[PDB]
Amino acid sequence: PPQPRKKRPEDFKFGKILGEGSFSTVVLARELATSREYAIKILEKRHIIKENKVPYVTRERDVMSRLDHPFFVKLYFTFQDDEKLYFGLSYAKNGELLKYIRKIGSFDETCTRFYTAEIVSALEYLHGKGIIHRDLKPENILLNEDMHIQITDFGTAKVLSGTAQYVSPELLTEKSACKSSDLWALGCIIYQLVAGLPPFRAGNEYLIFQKIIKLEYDFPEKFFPKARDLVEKLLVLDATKRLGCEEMEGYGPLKAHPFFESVTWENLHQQTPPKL
Ligand SMILES: C[C@@H]1C[C@@H](NC(=O)OC(C)(C)C)CN(c2cc(-c3ccc4c(N)[nH]nc4c3)nc(N)n2)C1
Repeated sequence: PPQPRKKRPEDFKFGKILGEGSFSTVVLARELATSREYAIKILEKRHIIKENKVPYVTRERDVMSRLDHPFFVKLYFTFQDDEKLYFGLSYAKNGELLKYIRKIGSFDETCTRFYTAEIVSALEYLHGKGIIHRDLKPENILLNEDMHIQITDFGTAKVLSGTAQYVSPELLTEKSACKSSDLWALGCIIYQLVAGLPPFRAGNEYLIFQKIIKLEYDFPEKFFPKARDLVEKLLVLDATKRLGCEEMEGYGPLKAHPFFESVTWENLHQQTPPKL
């Protein structure tokens, strides 16, 4: 089945910068023929070769192409010119989940519940494909125009067959990740929605890591009891004992947790999100 001919830079009107890393930049672009907006990731080939990042770039192109689900940023197309690679990605108009955390301070139980539920539902899909994110965080959990999540940033994903504050203990005591690594990250993110801050904080990276391996953190007095219980079943040193992992029999027990009592799991992206 014939695909549309290769696109090129001149097919777009480029606008503002949407995101920045030291090897790539995401720019908003409007396709002239359609007036559609895309988030185009631009990568300079020479810099990526120089910095030995080719495996990461390929990894992301491969992963983001196979993902077909509303809670994931989609890769629509790729092209390149003499110097640059272009990835046409979903444009998540409302930006980072991190922004909303900073904006409103900390979520109420209704919003925490709904967004956690979406995240859990996205991970179930992802893990179902034998893919592990490895760098899940509020920065790359984006929000669509409709205020549903869209997860992105897959260069560091692992196909089976990170950021200091969200790093799992196994990554510090063995250097080997699994699906439970994502579930640990999830426990950190839930904590952050409720409290307004990540669980493991310190003056520098070394001190942060030191806290992780000791499981040194605690709950504010004001912290939804059932959310606290859930977090405590995710933030567990033993990776095989995190709710949701294969050795704990997967996503059934996770979705059945009392914190999610009122959630309808089947059609989350069709539900109207709670107002922030
Ligand atoms: C830009 C930084 C660094 C980057 N790191 C990288 O490319 O690392 C390599 C090793 C070179 C592969 C990962 N970044 C991203 C960022 C976005 C993104 C950002 C905003 C968006 C919006 N508003 N709509 N859509 C969006 C997609 N999407 C992906 N996929 N990645 C974040």
